[PDB]
Amino acid sequence: HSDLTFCEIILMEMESHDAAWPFLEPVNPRLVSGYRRIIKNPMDFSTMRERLLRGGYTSSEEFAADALLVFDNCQTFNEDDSEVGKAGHIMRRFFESRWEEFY
Ligand SMILES: CCC(=O)c1c[nH]c(C(=O)OC)c1
Repeated sequence: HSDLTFCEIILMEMESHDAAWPFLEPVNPRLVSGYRRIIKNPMDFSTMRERLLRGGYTSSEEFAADALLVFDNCQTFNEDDSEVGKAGHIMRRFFESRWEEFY
């Protein structure tokens, strides 16, 4: 559980990141046309936060799966040169970097 301690570390670092603004809260399908249709399994940092505090992560691979899901959804719905897309690539590279330099 140096595992789940690190998950707390990297989640907090992601939550406080400059490019984290599109992923702090769940996407509002009422405000974003087509998101409900295109993204099957929505995921964000607050949802990951809620599950983490309540100990809902069996292990670190489950945590990583949700994090990558956030960035997979981002690249699926948003253009790479869009403001959200650009922020997503920064966050995705940040996660993979910090995650790997530990594991
Ligand atoms: C219309 C705004 C929009 O397309 C959008 C807002 N948030 C996202 C998103 O995918 O953030 C995760 C897309």
